Amino acid sequence: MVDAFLGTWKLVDSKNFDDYMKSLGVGFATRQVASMTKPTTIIEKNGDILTLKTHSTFKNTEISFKLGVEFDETTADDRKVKSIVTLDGGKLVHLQKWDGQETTLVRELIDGKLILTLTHGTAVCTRTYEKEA
Ligand SMILES: CC(C)Cc1ccc([C@@H](C)C(=O)O)cc1
Repeated sequence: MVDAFLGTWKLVDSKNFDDYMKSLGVGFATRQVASMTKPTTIIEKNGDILTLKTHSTFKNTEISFKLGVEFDETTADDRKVKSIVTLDGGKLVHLQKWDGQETTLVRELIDGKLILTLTHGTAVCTRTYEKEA
């Protein structure tokens, strides 16, 4: 159930993140900073409002949203996007759209770990998170 996403998650593995960021036009200097920290993601809920916080040395971000209701978002890399978060079976799907393109940030729980798959065209990144106690 949706509740299994709630809590505090720490990055423990990454594949293809530099490649995903390059695919979004993030410059090398910014990619180096973004890749050299293990971020923390906090997923919270109050009524039908979900909040996702990312804490890192690169940027702190916070978004709030209702499932299935489009919202304006300014991403960590300063893209102004049109976003929506949905639940597709066990997948919490964050879609970002801008300028005729899109990216998805998909979260799934596998063996108690939070797997974040970031897709932008042929660039696919896997970020693996573990729950903090
Ligand atoms: C283009 C990038 C900078 C957008 C971005 C993707 C993933 C994260 C968090 C979840 C992360 O896993 O580091 C933060 C920002």
